[PDB]
Amino acid sequence: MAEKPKLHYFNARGRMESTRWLLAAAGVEFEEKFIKSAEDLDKLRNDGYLMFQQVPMVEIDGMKLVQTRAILNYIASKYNLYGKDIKERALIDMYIEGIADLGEMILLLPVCPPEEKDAKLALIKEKIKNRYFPAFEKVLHHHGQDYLVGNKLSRADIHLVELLYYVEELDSSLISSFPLLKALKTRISNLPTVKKFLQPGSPRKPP
Amino acid sequence: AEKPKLHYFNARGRMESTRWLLAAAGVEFEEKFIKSAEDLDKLRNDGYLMFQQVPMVEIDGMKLVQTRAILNYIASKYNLYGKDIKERALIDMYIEGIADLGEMILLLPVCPPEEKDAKLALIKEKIKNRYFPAFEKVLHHHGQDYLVGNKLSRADIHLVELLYYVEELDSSLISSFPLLKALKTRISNLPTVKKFLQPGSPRKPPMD
Repeated sequence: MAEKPKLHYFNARGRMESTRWLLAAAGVEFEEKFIKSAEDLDKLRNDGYLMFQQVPMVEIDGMKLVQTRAILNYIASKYNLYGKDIKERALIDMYIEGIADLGEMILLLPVCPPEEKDAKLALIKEKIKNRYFPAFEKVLHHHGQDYLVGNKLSRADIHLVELLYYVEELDSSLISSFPLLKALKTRISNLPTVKKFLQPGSPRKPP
Repeated sequence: AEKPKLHYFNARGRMESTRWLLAAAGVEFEEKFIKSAEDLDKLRNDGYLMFQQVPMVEIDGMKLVQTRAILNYIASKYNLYGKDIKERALIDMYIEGIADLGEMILLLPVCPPEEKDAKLALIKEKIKNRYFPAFEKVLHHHGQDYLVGNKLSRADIHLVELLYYVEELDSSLISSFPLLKALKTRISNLPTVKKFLQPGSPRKPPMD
């Protein structure tokens, strides 16, 4: 049915991958429509499906949603992964915008000139070890629960675990002094819908 | 309920959209400005900053960092975030397009004093051929005075703030968009916004 969400993006991770993780974790089946030529982009534009002429775009519930955060916020709410009230959403939002800030740096490394790259990567790795991983370890340490917010699965656990996988590609030792994050990574990775999303053949896009 | 407390530099920066939103909602707030390294160090050493950065807003017993987290909370608390999940989708779509355009403008004075004319020209093209058409199209399709749900929402507030910023950047980009000009005057005459717009308000000055 026109009821499987359709994700429109290039055939890469890029700015669609966190949506791909969130839907998989919510157990939602979806289709992908890949931009592989200028004509794929022109057709979406001409059909009037791109509010600001840009992808990501997700067809969902009769809507043509653009802007990653709008897409993510809607999916999270629809599948009850956005906390139970305004205060839980503020915690989730705080946490995931920190994650998004870090992801944005990693995502913007290739734009750097060939020589800037390593110096900029080294600073990212330092922020992971000294700023971001301590902040999230502290959240889990302080309430003792198996999830970041509300004592249940939320998009914050899913976005964080996604980031732990990307950080592993940078330096597999960055998580080593953070046992609670390692346990979170394992716990979330073993959830049936996520485990299915992580074995080969599933959607999940490569680096 | 005490007044929210806004921790930032004494500048527009990444706190200004929060100032507009609170003022629009008729909410009184305090500001504590960072004017030295000592000010930042104290916030950090006190544990007030999750990721050691500002903006930070003390509100309802939380120490909220990340602009989007701050804005999302305030918008929901004062009924400026639409009436349901699909209205929030439209609002989110709109305001992230606004946020994208604002981020290019904010990141313009970090350009080398040479290739900034190129960046400024790309910005003006996107305003005229991409962003202003998109919002004019939205208003024309439904004819109503507000972006979403015939009701004031953060989307009207964030757009009109951007309209004022575009205007200081270039008086003319709005010329061929009358519904945007119309939205700007209407929102600007709401009592709370009208007050925020007069001199003496917490509205921070530009960066000339």
